[PDB]
Amino acid sequence: MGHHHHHHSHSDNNTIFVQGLGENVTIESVADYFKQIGIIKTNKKTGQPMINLYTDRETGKLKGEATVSFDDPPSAKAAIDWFDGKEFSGNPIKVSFAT
Repeated sequence: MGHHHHHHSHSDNNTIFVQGLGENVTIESVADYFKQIGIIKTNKKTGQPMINLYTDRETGKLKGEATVSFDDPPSAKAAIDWFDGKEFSGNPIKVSFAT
């Protein structure tokens, strides 16, 4: 690794890493907020949209982070550009790619 990188093109993947959602956050809360941008992936065995909520190790409460798998990478990227710096539930979220 170094200062200059060979893959100069930007890898827009279909899963995003969101921060600062709140201690009160659900899979379907993140899904129903991000749905306005595009279609989010969904596991049918659980019946929930593919979103992994980060829970804290010592406190056992929600950290306010989640990984949101969209069906399309342009939808994943658009959700970042749109929701980065916006309030999820009174909390200003910081949205990035899950990489």
